[PDB]
Amino acid sequence: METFTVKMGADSGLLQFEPANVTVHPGDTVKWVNNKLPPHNILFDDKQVPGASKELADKLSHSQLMFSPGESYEITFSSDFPAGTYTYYCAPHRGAGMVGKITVEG
Amino acid sequence: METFTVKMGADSGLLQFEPANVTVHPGDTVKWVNNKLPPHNILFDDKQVPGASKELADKLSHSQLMFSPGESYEITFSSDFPAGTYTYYCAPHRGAGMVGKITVEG
Amino acid sequence: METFTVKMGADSGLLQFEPANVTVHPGDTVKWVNNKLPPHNILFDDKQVPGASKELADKLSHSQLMFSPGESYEITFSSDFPAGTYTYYCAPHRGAGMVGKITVEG
Amino acid sequence: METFTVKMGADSGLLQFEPANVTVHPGDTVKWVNNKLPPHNILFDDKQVPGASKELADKLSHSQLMFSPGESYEITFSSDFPAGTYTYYCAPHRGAGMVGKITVEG
Amino acid sequence: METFTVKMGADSGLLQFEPANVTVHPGDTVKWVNNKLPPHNILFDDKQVPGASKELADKLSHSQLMFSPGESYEITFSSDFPAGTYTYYCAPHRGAGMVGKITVEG
Amino acid sequence: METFTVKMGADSGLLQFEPANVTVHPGDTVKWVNNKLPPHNILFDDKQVPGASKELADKLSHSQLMFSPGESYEITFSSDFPAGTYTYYCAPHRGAGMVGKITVEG
Ligand SMILES: [Cu+2]
Ligand SMILES: [Cu+2]
Ligand SMILES: [Cu+2]
Ligand SMILES: [Cu+2]
Ligand SMILES: [Cu+2]
Ligand SMILES: [Cu+2]
Ligand SMILES: [Zn+2]
Ligand SMILES: [Zn+2]
Ligand SMILES: [Zn+2]
Ligand SMILES: [Zn+2]
Ligand SMILES: [Zn+2]
Ligand SMILES: [Zn+2]
Ligand SMILES: [Zn+2]
Ligand SMILES: [Zn+2]
Ligand SMILES: [Zn+2]
Ligand SMILES: [Zn+2]
Ligand SMILES: [Zn+2]
Ligand SMILES: [Zn+2]
Ligand SMILES: [Zn+2]
Ligand SMILES: [Zn+2]
Repeated sequence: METFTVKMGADSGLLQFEPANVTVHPGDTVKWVNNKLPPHNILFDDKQVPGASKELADKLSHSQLMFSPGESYEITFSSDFPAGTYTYYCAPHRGAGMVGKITVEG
Repeated sequence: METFTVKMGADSGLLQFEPANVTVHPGDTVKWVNNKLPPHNILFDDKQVPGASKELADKLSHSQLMFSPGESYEITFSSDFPAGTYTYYCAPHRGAGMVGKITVEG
Repeated sequence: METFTVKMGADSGLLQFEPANVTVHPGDTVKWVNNKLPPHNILFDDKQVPGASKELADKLSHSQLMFSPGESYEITFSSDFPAGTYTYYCAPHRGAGMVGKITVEG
Repeated sequence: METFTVKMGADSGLLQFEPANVTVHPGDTVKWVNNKLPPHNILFDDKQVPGASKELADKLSHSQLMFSPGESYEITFSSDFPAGTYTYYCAPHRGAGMVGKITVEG
Repeated sequence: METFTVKMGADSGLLQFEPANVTVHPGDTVKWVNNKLPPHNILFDDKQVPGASKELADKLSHSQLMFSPGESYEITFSSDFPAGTYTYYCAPHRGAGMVGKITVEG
Repeated sequence: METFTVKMGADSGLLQFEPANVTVHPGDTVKWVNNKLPPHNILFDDKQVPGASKELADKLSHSQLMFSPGESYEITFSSDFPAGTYTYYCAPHRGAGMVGKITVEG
């Protein structure tokens, strides 16, 4: 049972989540930490989560912008969460391809 | 049991939903398709749905922007949904009066 | 039992919630009325409401922009709402420190 | 010696200049009038005027936004102006292809 | 021969130039100093300066945004400047009525 | 005599002018080419060019946004341009420190 940290804005100054792709196990937690060039947010589309569930995509999205360095958000993927891929994106930096994918393994 | 299709942005290039007003029967589905001049989204204000239920207005809204041509979002109005009007709008094009109204009938 | 009115944007023209800090009881209602310099919205971060409950913060947030004068949003704090502080802000005027705080008491 | 009027935003509500293409004679004047869905402006890029003269493109642009209905801006093409095409666009509505072209003839 | 300082954003936090109205004499200088709630800029419309001269309105406009406190801009009104009123506005805060007027006396 | 190319947005995806700092001679040309993550523009503040000449800073600024890849703007620095440093920036990516500097030598 582990916590994976994802940086919001690469140290370099690149507009990415790093790491962009993470694989986690039921019981684990992804923690987003505000890093370079804020603001960022974390959105999952209706069609971009297991079973295309809007209820679930909405529950997980953190649409509110995160401004100061240090600001964070955790999603902990309990065994209620269906296995599969959770593709998310940052709204202000969608143009730049600020994208991420979480895979919940088996 | 049928699916009504609403275009986002008229073929003409006008910034409206087309058709803006639709009447539907319980069990039917409304499907928005991204047509002209993206991006669009679909918002239902708290006071704009039967019983002014924010819980329900929120469930239905798709506040995330739809950018690419062909993207779609469906609401299907099962027998849980109260009879009456559901009035909505596109945030980016609020200024242009890009508004719509679904009427759940009988 | 009562309804506390909160102006969005002060009479003077300052970008504030007025009154900013409010103490309510179980059974009471907070009503936000659109006043000066719209648009405004009312956002609760996940970490900013008792128990740090995102479910709660999301249910309470009115992220949709309120534009026309006199537009309103009420939250009525029943026995169900946990006692404690609910700290909110206005997205468009966050830079200006357009912030507020509701304290549910006993 | 005449004045051609160009509407900013078609009566239909379409985001174009109307008429988008105009031919004028030396000594004539083009007058833009703010019509539907303000705000608009008029920009001529450096490379979009005869001889790709930035000095001239800049003179002609009215980058400031026109907000209220009835606002207008005139260019009058005296004999100083080189013969040829002057292609322009509206910044806010670039995405919608709100573009126009004046042709100074003979 | 004097320099009139104008604050960009009132100490209170109000979105105004203070003083909003200034009367100056040929040879004097108005100095805008970035104060509260940046960014601000200073625009004069074509029609808003003596003789409706776009050449003059453009020369005087400081459209570029001013971000850090302390940033400034001077216009010194030599006797080439025609007497009369120079109405200007801040673009980001046009909605708020962030407006100013300089009168060049006799 | 030569043309110095400056990429707008680095190959890597960083929001930079590349090369940022450039030394040119009288007779030489600086060409900005639109590269990654558009749009960009090229702004010279009034205080940021030799003699603090606004006339000069404005003549040189390309405030209009460049959108499509390969779009370009050249400034060719003749005997007429005062020796010294011309410091520029990109409005949209100012937050990211998308800055540059041209030094005209002897
Ligand atoms: Cu981002
Ligand atoms: Cu739309
Ligand atoms: Cu506000
Ligand atoms: Cu327009
Ligand atoms: Cu301002
Ligand atoms: Cu840039
Ligand atoms: Zn694990
Ligand atoms: Zn969607
Ligand atoms: Zn039916
Ligand atoms: Zn509402
Ligand atoms: Zn009472
Ligand atoms: Zn009470
Ligand atoms: Zn948060
Ligand atoms: Zn003619
Ligand atoms: Zn250009
Ligand atoms: Zn004086
Ligand atoms: Zn004008
Ligand atoms: Zn050479
Ligand atoms: Zn050289
Ligand atoms: Zn300046």
